[PDB]
Amino acid sequence: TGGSVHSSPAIGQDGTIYVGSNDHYLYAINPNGKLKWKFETGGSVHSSPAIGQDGTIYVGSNDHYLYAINPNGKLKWKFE
Amino acid sequence: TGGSVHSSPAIGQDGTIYVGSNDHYLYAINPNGKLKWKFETGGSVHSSPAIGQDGTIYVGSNDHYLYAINPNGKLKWKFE
Amino acid sequence: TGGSVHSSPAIGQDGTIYVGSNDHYLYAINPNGKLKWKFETGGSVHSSPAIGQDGTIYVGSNDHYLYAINPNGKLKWKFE
Amino acid sequence: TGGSVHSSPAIGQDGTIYVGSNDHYLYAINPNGKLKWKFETGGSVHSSPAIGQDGTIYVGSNDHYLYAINPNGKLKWKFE
Ligand SMILES: [Cu+2]
Ligand SMILES: [Cu+2]
Ligand SMILES: [Cu+2]
Ligand SMILES: [Cu+2]
Ligand SMILES: [Cu+2]
Ligand SMILES: [Cu+2]
Ligand SMILES: [Cu+2]
Ligand SMILES: [Cu+2]
Repeated sequence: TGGSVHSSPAIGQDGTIYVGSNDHYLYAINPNGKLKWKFETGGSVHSSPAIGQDGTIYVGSNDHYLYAINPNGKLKWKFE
Repeated sequence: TGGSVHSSPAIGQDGTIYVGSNDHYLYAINPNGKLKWKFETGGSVHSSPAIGQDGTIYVGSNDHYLYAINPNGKLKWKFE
Repeated sequence: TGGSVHSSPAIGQDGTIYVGSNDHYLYAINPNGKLKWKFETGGSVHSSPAIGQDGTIYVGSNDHYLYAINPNGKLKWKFE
Repeated sequence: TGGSVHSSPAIGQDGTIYVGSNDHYLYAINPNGKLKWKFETGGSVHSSPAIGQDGTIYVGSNDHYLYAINPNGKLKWKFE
């Protein structure tokens, strides 16, 4: 990514790999190694993502928020 | 939250999202993004919560304790 | 414990909670909050434990080793 | 390993234990404590590995990449 990957990856049901980066983004990578999407938070994503029953991806950020991202990379909500 | 979310979220059986914050609290957030409760420890919650078979939430804190929280946010025990 | 709990807990099949501490120990805590045992490594246990199919607990340490502990707290092996 | 093990281990279906090290390698250790292989990245492996449905091991590195390693230790891809 653009910075250290301290975050630990999570794997979705279709094999998508989600991981944060110190570059501030949450990455969704296809199992073939090509980017599916990236979502920008306001600070390093050290937190490791979790996947809910409906596929929502949750991850914290050093920007103080817990993010809930939809599987298509669009923000569901953020909690401060 | 009030500080960086380094902690990695855990998801309960009803979809509740639990995560620590450097603001010293463990947060329980409803799947709609509204706060269910927060529990205050005495230091940053870098540790990532785990959920036991009965729903108890366990998480460490920089205050030296491992906390066991009930699903309703009331302390079960803390271990130093 | 004796220092910050940065490690993230793991839960065994009988509900035992395993977590590292910056005090250098891996802790096994009974679901009632009483200590089952502690195992001493040579440096902070920031790593979060994993539990194998036979119940062995694996965790890293800042002492450079990956530890394999038996469920009774006796060392199985360490790898440097 | 050659440096602190901050990474948290993952366990494969055959019991292999995967963990990163600040020495820059991802380690695959057999359940008997003998090395199965190690894979070198370009910086500390603080990230904790995840295992996909086909056994691929994914882990981040402070070198900015998310790595996808095959179960035999050969690189599948890396994503920057
Ligand atoms: Cu860098
Ligand atoms: Cu930044
Ligand atoms: Cu801040
Ligand atoms: Cu503080
Ligand atoms: Cu202290
Ligand atoms: Cu020390
Ligand atoms: Cu060292
Ligand atoms: Cu280095």
